[PDB]
Amino acid sequence: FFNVVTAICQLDKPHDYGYAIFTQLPDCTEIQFHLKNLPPGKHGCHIHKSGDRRNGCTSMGPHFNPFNLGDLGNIVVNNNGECNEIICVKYLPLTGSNQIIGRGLVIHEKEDDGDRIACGIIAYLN
Amino acid sequence: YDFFNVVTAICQLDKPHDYGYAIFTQLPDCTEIQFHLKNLPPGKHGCHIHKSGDRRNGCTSMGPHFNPFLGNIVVNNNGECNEIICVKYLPLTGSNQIIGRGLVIHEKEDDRIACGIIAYLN
Repeated sequence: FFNVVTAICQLDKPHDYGYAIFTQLPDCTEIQFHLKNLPPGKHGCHIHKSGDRRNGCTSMGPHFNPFNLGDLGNIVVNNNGECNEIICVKYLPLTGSNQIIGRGLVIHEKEDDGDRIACGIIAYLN
Repeated sequence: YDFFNVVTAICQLDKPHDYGYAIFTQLPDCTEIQFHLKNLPPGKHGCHIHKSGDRRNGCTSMGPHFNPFLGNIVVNNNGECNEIICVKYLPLTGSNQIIGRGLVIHEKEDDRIACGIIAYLN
């Protein structure tokens, strides 16, 4: 595969919870999590509309759902507070008119069947 | 007059400490940049877009100057910068967009004393 777009999100609010790598593959947007210091268990993982974090994770606004699918589903954090799982999401563009680069990745307290316990801006890796 | 479908970006310059933020507004003839910086050394400071949004190693991780193919800001004696500039070619969207990339404040006019990721205000 040439010539891949890669993004990084440091989940560093409200504290250092590590980071995630997004890789725009042709069938798939691959997400490699490298989270740490989190509560163990399932946590809802969502793209949020705004990259603004002036009020912490609250400023990142609502779920990003441009077409009326920023829903990545649940991640699982291990008992040591880490998450190194990998998922691949169809139709999660990094570039172009509905891109998630420049927007927000938020880890939610509750699982998808609540409050925002970790968030970061999705940015170009290079 | 009346601009619709404006794209607006925010950059919080919050490493290595809180130095405020800047707002980018892409207008049809230029990109407006409204600075709201604080706690900085008075004097002129170089201001540049850098290619990477990575800040794992601080502002160093944001890499080299970005090729979209800003000049100096003045910090006052209060340590604040509230000026507005307009940059004729500075896209926030498209393949050469600066959203997702870095804004770095340099201590020398045209070490990185402040940086942030340029994001959708949206």
